[PDB]
Amino acid sequence: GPGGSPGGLQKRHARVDVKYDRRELQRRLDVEKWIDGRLEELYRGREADMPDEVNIDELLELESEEERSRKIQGLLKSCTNPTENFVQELLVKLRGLHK
Repeated sequence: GPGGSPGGLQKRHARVDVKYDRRELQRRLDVEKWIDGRLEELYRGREADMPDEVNIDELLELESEEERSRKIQGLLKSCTNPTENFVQELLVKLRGLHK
């Protein structure tokens, strides 16, 4: 089709709206809200281009949990604060998601 103003196809990589499948179990929907609240507080005056990703299931997609914590640190390694509170509040709030 005609070009001119490219938009709609991938707007950016450091910004995403839907990260998980918040549906059926309202618990997942609480995780998304927690991310908006925690992520908005994890930086507050610091973009750092954000992490290349956020959903560990996209890079890990495994069953072990000890590896999930390493993927979260390497993911937010570019950010400022560590993800120790995110790895805990996220693993304690969900602790499942596609077993």
